[PDB]
Amino acid sequence: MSWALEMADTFLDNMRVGPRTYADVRDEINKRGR
Repeated sequence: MSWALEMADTFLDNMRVGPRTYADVRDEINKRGR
């Protein structure tokens, strides 16, 4: 149970103003590779 902590962690991890779309964030893993 806890206070939804396990979720709060993954939240601050991806707390980038929430998601917006997949075509965009996805194309980022193309020109921004390694």
